[PDB]
Amino acid sequence: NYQPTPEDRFTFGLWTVGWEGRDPFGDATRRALDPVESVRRLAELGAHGVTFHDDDLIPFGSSDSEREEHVKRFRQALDDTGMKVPMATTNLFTHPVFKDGGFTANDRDVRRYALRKTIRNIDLAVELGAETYVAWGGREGAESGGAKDVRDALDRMKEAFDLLGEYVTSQGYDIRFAIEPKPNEPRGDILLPTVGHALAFIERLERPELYGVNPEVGHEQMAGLNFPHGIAQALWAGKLFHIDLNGQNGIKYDQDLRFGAGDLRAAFWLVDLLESAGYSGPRHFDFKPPRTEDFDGVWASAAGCMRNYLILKERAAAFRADPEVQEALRASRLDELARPTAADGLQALLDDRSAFEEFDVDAAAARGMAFERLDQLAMDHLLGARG
Amino acid sequence: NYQPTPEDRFTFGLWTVGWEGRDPFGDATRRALDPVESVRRLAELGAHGVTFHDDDLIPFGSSDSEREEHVKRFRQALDDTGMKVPMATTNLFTHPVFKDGGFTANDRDVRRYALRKTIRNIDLAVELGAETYVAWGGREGAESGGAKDVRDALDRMKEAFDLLGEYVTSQGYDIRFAIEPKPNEPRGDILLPTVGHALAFIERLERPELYGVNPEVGHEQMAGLNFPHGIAQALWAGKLFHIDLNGQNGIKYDQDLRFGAGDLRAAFWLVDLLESAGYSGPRHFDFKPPRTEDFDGVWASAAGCMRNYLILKERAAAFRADPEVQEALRASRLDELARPTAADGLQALLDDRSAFEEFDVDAAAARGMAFERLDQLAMDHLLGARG
Amino acid sequence: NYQPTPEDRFTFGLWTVGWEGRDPFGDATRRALDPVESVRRLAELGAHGVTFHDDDLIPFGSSDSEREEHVKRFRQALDDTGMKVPMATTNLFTHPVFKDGGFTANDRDVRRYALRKTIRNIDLAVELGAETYVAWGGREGAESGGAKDVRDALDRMKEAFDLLGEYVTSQGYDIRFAIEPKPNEPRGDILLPTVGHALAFIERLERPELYGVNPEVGHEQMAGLNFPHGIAQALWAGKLFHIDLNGQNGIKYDQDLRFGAGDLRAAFWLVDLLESAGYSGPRHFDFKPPRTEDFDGVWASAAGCMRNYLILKERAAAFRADPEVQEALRASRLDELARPTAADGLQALLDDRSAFEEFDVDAAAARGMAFERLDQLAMDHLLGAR
Amino acid sequence: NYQPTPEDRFTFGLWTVGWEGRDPFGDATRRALDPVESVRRLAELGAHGVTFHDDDLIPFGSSDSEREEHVKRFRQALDDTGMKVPMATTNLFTHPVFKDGGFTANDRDVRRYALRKTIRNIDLAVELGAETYVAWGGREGAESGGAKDVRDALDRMKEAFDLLGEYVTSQGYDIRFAIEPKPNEPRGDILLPTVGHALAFIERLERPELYGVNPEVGHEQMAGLNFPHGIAQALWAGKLFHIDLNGQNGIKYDQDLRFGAGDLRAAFWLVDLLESAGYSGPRHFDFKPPRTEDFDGVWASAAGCMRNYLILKERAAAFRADPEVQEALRASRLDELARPTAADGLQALLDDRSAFEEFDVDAAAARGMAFERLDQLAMDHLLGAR
Ligand SMILES: C[C@H](O)C[C@](C)(O)CO
Ligand SMILES: C[C@H](O)C[C@](C)(O)CO
Ligand SMILES: C[C@H](O)C[C@](C)(O)CO
Ligand SMILES: C[C@H](O)C[C@](C)(O)CO
Ligand SMILES: [Mg+2]
Ligand SMILES: [Mg+2]
Ligand SMILES: [Mg+2]
Ligand SMILES: [Mg+2]
Ligand SMILES: [Mn+2]
Ligand SMILES: [Mn+2]
Ligand SMILES: [Mn+2]
Ligand SMILES: [Mn+2]
Repeated sequence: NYQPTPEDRFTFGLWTVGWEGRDPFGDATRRALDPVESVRRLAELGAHGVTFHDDDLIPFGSSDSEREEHVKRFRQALDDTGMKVPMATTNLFTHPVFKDGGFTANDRDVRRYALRKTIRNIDLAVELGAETYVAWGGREGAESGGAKDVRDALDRMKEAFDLLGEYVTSQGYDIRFAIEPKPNEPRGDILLPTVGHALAFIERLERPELYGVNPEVGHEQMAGLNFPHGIAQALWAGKLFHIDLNGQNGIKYDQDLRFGAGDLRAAFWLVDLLESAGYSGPRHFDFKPPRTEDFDGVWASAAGCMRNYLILKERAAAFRADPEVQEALRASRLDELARPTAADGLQALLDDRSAFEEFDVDAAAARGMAFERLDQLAMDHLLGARG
Repeated sequence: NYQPTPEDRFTFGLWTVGWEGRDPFGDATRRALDPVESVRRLAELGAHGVTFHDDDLIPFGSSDSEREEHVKRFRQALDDTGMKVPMATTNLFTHPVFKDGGFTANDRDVRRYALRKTIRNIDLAVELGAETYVAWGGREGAESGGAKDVRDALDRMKEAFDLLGEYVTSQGYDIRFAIEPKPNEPRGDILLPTVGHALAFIERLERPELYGVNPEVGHEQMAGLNFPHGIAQALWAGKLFHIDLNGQNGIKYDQDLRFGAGDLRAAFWLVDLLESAGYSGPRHFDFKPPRTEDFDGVWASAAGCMRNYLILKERAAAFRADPEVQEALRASRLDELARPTAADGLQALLDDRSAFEEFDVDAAAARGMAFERLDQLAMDHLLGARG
Repeated sequence: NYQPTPEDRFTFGLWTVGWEGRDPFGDATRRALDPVESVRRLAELGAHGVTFHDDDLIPFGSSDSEREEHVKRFRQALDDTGMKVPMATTNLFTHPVFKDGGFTANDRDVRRYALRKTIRNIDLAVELGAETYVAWGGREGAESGGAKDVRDALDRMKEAFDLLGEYVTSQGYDIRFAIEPKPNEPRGDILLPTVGHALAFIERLERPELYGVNPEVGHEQMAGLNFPHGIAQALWAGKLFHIDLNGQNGIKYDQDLRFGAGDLRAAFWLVDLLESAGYSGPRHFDFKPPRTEDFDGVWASAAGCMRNYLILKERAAAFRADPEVQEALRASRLDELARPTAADGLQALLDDRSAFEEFDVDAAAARGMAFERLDQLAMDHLLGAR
Repeated sequence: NYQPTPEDRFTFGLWTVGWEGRDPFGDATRRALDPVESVRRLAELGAHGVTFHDDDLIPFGSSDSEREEHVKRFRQALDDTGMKVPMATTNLFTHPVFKDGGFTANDRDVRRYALRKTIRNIDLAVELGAETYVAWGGREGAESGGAKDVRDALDRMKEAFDLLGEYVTSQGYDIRFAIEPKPNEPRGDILLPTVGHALAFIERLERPELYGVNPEVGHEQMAGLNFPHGIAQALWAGKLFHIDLNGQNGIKYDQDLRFGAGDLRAAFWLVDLLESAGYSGPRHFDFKPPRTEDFDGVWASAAGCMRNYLILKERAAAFRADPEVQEALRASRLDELARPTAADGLQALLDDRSAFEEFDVDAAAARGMAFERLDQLAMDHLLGAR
């Protein structure tokens, strides 16, 4: 079964199911979708809401009159279907003015325009009920070493995020920001390329509590990193404000496959961690239905995102509730991992002969970890051989 | 010429030139070196000092009597040659007791022993004059998802670093810690896999000012990331306490080539940034002379590390001092990148019609960045076609 | 129940369950195993046989008398258990003499010794019944550009494989060779780094029919490549002589995880292709039980390799037999892919206005491929969610 | 001064300096260039010639009258400047009809159209004097495992290349084909992903001598492979028909940086190998001036490609001519690598006690290779630091 409903909090970008299929080497294979169509179709499939870039909802350069009608129609569709808009973002990467960045463009006039375009869309985002405002600095970075002084560009990035935090708190809005890391593409190398670099950058903003991360499965996998481990560090920091779900087959161009495709075992341990941690934000998909597909295949792929989340939710829950797994976690000492190392304190540790002078290093080294039996019980659960 | 002298602050790990050549698939190809030999040979080549793991200087399991003689001989060599010991570290990865980690081992008795082994070596490090104490958590991580709860392991890592900061401040030592990230190898995935993840982890320690990073060229390149950009963010954070220099050819096993080998253009922009920022710490090489070499080739490779740093220092300096490069940096707007975006403040930006309502996005987009001519002047300087 | 039996032809290298857990950053975590114990324990788990490098079965530098004892004990355990030895290989990578290669070492004396050590073990391999003799040139390659002139090295490599073909045919043996590609590690770059470059090199040997490939999951994945695609080109060339199963998580050091770990979807498409094509060789695991494990963990990981192959075999067979999948395969034109483009010939195609002058490119471009529905049926089958 | 002249045989694709800067995340940043302007500007920089896909020179869907005008203007600019057209290719990847491939599309009608569109441009390529016709199967492959049965697809791919060989021989043309490998992008996995798998596939064509490879720096590097090693195996097979020069920084999207950017040491070892082996084909750049640039930046990046090749040519020739390097090459036994292992034959090697029974493995293992000194001489030559 695995039938989604709005309570599962699945959301999708308008640009996701609306991707026309223009790639590096090829023209569009589908016509543009009206956002009304996307909202209604996604609600029929069991989604909870949608998200948008400014330019997905209001064509760039629209008159105020055109802007009003575009927003009216979108809000009309949301109201007719019950869909929500939990997150919004700004396109600071499609227009050629952003070819060397928005907030870190070397041209100061471009950096000022990037912030004005962002602030205008924050007002709309709050009007539509969004709780999170994402920034993906896809054009911040370089192809060559002389072109961007990174410490200057970090100073300009912090300037822009601190001005946006001044604007949201000056207006009394509750919305918070989430930076979405990516390590490369479309620039040779992008600034804040991973969850760890964005977590560290936030600690240098004037009010760090206003900013978190929106990690994307494929973008951490573009650097060969373990996405569940990155999401564990973002949870430990208290900064998982939103998350973007898709698939990726290793280290290559950003594929944005539907969720569950790409690294299926990493998607299992991701859903295991989100549900064990009680993550209560949107389960947001940032995926591209491949350009081989027509519109029926667009909707099939969006459906598959949700389906695979629900299947993996079932299996991770069954693994953690299985008493033989809980016995194997004890044999692997996962319960000792969760106990403090030295709640007795420093002096007690220094005085504890069991910790050094009388520690039998050979007996401790002979103890197996029993990790392989634990992981085969995990595999059995993912494949439904256990329940 | 490019002849190093002690004032260039080049240092080497005892384990570097002392690597016997045992790899995943092969036996040692060289005999072990006595540390005395390594100190004297490196001083003949122009080094400033050496660094050590506890177990490189004192064989594991040594009696106190053996320990005293090993340290006496080492200090004797340092005193005879003028070499210094700026950094030390603990081996928490070779002995089988550390097969599931030191500070984050699931066995709590192992975590306590890891801290006792570390503290004993901090005392020796300070006796020998070290200013930085590095921790490379090579065994912290996992090969499978059930084996390590990452938020529990981060809690145990923070516990251990905060106990070590209690010990150093309780003893009145000036030494500071530097975490050396690596994304994988020998574990499937290692915790704090990049400079950004370690920078973010330090902000959650009780006294973040006691801890920085020791980034290694090849380990950021193992994740496909831009090492100069990572070092720029560590400088911007005020956390470049030490740095490890080597070469790596892309995304593969840790090669530890001599510095300048692997990605030569990244080593040029690395030395450009270290010298432009005024980095005043050790230029430390963590490299393995390939196992094809005999001892003559060990010393040739160590010499090459220093030589290549000095050549690239020359070329980066010449690039930045060349007036045609300085004119090209202006044509590329590197000087506008260094000016605040909106020192006038938020309200002035919102009221500035030149930033949105009257911004000519098409004229700004038509302006070329002139990056390719700048980067070809950089290439000409690296290859000595310009001066 | 997914219980393996010898009929499933699962085999293991002595070096896999016998890995003592020494890595470049750490000492052994397990004692060495007697090959007789490995043979008995693997037979109890359902395996079909074992494979070996010469130096796994006979310690390097053994006397002839010691050699005969080691072999006699091993053959007695094979006989007692019914286990077979389908494949053998030479260790041309542990001993420091091979630090710059065996067959491509720059020292000519070392190239000659590498061939002598291999021919000695081919004799033993045939005495133990092996059908395939693998070569893994893990020390063939370089860390630096001037160290190895690759055209010269490939001449040397072809000379070595041609001599070995001369030896096996001179002796009347039926054994055939299989080259196992790896892109890097332990050398910076290894020669013949993928199944493609090994297949291309075999076509330049004097008798290409004596040589195939032994592709390993993890090694193609270390170059980011699609392992099922490379095994499809090996099968298409008629060169899949043997296969080496394990798991790897992307582009990094060679992990040698148990089969089914690492890229689980690629493991499912590999088993689908092996059973659809009727591959009849050994299903050989080249894996390392992680060094975190004790001996009970070693046998659990070995059991896991076989269990995972049998689960994935069930799931791929259910996918291909499901009528709704067969309908989706037609909807995606997988049956048109299998029809010749132009059996009518060149002139007929040139004269066919339907292929150019009157071809409606827009109508054909509007046709969806329906690959996502197909793939979600495959995911539902893999996860038992139909 | 490193000033290129037409004698250096540097060529550029019309699509390289003419790239308008549209990427998957962004709109064009430059206007389209008239191919006549490109030919005149490249000749002013010292280039030898240009190359083209059919749809670069003639807009897709042009009338015969428009086609003849586009070609006539182009030929007049070639004539005025002295520029040549050594190579041409077909675009079987932009138009949405090719979304699942050209020669391996699951739709048979699309496979037939792909061959018609290619044969039409082979005619034009020969009229413009091309010697090599490249195929880049950038849409041949898949995102998912059930979408493409790779054995079937390779049968289709062989059928297409055999028909094209039939056409060129039927017409008496001297033009030869070169397959350009790429591992991924725009498809999840592309068939024939490296020089190895393209060389292996050509051996299964009906007349392998008509086909070689056109390896591209960046594409092998997208699989982490050593580009000079792959070009050495292409030369060893006698199949380096053409080469495509650019730069790439590791395993990521295809960057197509100017030549000399990306992996500069591998660029030096590539130029060393091309000039040592006497490669005599075009030195063709397949690069994109980054979209940050205006038209002056486009011509600076094109000039840079040629400048970098000429600097690296100087440096590699100085390395190989330096007596101290030649001495270091001997110290590392590069001259023994070039001597046959066993010209004496199999029986002589079996009877040679120096190769086994009396070989002193420890003495030989103690011999350093001296590769680091060698490599530091190469670095000092590359950087002009001797
Ligand atoms: C929100 C962000 O802009 C969405 C993109 C474009 O898909 C980047 O992942
Ligand atoms: C200091 C650290 O332990 C040194 C290693 C082992 O080379 C890791 O890079
Ligand atoms: C047969 C080959 O030697 C086995 C290894 C050592 O595992 C490499 O794959
Ligand atoms: C000839 C080939 O089509 C050129 C491309 C498009 O740049 C791919 O490398
Ligand atoms: Mg995203
Ligand atoms: Mg290091
Ligand atoms: Mg193997
Ligand atoms: Mg190309
Ligand atoms: Mn993405
Ligand atoms: Mn390293
Ligand atoms: Mn392997
Ligand atoms: Mn390319």
